[PDB]
Amino acid sequence: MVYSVGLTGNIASGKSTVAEFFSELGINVIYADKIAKELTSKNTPCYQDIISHFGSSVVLNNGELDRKRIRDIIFSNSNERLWLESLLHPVIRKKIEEQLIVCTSPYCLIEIPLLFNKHHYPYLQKVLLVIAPLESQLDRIVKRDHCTKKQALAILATQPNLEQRLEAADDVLINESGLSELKAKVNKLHQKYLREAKIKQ
Ligand SMILES: Nc1ncnc2c1ncn2[C@@H]1O[C@H](COP(=O)(O)OP(=O)(O)OP(=O)(O)O)[C@@H](O)[C@H]1O
Repeated sequence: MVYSVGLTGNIASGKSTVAEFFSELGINVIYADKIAKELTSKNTPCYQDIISHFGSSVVLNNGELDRKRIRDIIFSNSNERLWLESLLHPVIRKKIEEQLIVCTSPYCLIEIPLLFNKHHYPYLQKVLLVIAPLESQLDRIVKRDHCTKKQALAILATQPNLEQRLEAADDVLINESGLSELKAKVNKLHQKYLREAKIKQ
């Protein structure tokens, strides 16, 4: 079916902005992470399973999931990242496939996690990995987390090793100047995706 490009990024790399730029070019962007929040709404099955599995600590008083706490758990505990990915993957897949059927752009962009299981995303034509320099990440994390540079630096020391994902990506968008250069690179990628979608079946 539809020519699809998976969008990934390391933390504070700018990938959301990248998605916005593709969107502005008329490209339908599917956000796996938004789907995930949707499908873990109050009293969905996944919501119940997450809470029963992790227990009451991940339930805020207003009954929504403690998504921050669940991230902390999941980034520190790989077995749990996998449990969670495997719980949600079936329902996420289905919601993605629906959106792919009614996709109106020449290709689709699908924002997926940095360490995505290809086997859950076998349908991708390309993988785009966005990355930003350490400095940039640090400046970004500090504005967003309001932490020391040393904490940001600690936050990043924990970041997953990229070298395997780098090798896997078909394109790597190095987000290392300003928004303006970022846009220009997205246009070049866009033109690349149009050309390949045009000539590949
Ligand atoms: N190259 C850049 N120069 C200046 N500002 C930028 C640049 N890239 C992104 N920004 C700004 O950084 C902010 C962070 O947005 P961003 O797209 O980083 O989210 P993100 O990296 O996808 O978040 P996450 O940490 O969940 O991956 C935005 O205000 C954006 O405009």
